[PDB]
Amino acid sequence: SEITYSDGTDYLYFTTLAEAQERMYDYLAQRDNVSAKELKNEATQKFYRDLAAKEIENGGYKITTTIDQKIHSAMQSAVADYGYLLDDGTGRVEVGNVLMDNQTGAILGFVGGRNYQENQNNHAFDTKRSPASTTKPLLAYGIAIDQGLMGSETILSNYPTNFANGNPIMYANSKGTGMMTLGEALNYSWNIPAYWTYRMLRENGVDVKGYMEKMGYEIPEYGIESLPMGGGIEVTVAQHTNGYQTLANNGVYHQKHVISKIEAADGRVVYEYQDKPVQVYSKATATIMQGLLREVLSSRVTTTFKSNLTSLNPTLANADWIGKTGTTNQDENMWLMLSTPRLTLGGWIGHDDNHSLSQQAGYSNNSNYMAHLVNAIQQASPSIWGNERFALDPSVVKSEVLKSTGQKPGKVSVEGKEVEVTGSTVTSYWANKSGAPATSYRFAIGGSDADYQNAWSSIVG
Ligand SMILES: [Cl-]
Ligand SMILES: [Cl-]
Repeated sequence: SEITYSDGTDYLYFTTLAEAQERMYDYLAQRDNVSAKELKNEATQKFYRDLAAKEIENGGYKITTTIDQKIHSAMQSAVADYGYLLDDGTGRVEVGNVLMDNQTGAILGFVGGRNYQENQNNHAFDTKRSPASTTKPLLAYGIAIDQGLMGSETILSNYPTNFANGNPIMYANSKGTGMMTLGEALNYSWNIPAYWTYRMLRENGVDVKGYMEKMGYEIPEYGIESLPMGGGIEVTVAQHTNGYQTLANNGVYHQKHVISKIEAADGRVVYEYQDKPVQVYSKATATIMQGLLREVLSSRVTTTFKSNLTSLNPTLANADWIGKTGTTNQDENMWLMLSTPRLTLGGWIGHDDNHSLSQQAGYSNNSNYMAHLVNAIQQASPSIWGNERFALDPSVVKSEVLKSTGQKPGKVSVEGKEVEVTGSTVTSYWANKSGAPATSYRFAIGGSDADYQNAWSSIVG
């Protein structure tokens, strides 16, 4: 009886064992005609779990995993040789990563932690943590866009503002600034605009959990004001990677999996992964979203990745990389999600007890560690990342708008009066029918009464 890697023959052992055990259980139960309401009985369960365990250690099944040998060993050397770059002064830094194919959900290789021998917790598949700002594309902007409430150069308020509970909304030490583009909101990861976006989605009662649940996310309370910043959410790196699989495969989710097939010795098929593809964001949204995340990495505001990788390997650095970082407040978790059109790679770092990493752990160390990781992968499989490009889908609507309001040039009721509105203008990619609408008084997403006049008697004379 033998577990096989994609072609041929440590956390990997356990993790596979366990999925495979689970499946055998479903098959046994069902080959025995064990009834709907019998399998609820605990005792029957324990007999079947134990029976599946046994069928597998002594019955000669051929278990086929999606895992790629060369890749997954390279991801282990890479964490053995370069794991120490994660160590930032706050003790041993733990780490989890998952590589995934964007067309299939197949998981090709992962890193369960620094060293299975010193610490057995699986951080790729079992440690579960808030994702912080990397929630914002899935949950706030890609939805707003996909629902026609925004396009790529719409404006958003980052003026100081408060939670329901009175407290002010921070970004590090900043109480906030002024108005700003989606781009700038994404690249810096400002929290206020994100707050305002999710607030808008509630105001229109959008079916936000219809989106999240279609990628397999489990969030218990959708009404959290910090949700888009990651309050009220917790995920493993593997589930979360599958959320970035969705944005990268033009919005078609494919469910994450490790096992493709289990065959008895004589070919009977005990179990087969059966693709269940689901169109979560329109193609227009996912592609306008690709364009945005291309600049989160190029602009290097919240990660140094494009720099460390250009130096490690200039030609891979020119593949079409997109993604997003996250930092939970207090700095206990750092995330980097990366994608090329072919692959997604999720990475988390943190401490098993939850204390603090250093300020730069996400920004510099995980960024450079991931650059090594992404190198070791390509160096082991030179074509795997691909040389393809993310492209706006033909169905994106290109609209014609003002750098300054994000809406079409037009005239405004400037609180009793009138101005024809101008300055130079910029392309906006929209995922609706029709485009930007004509400018208006409340042009920006979110914003208080006070500030729409701070901003309008300014974005004038
Ligand atoms: Cl670049
Ligand atoms: Cl840099």
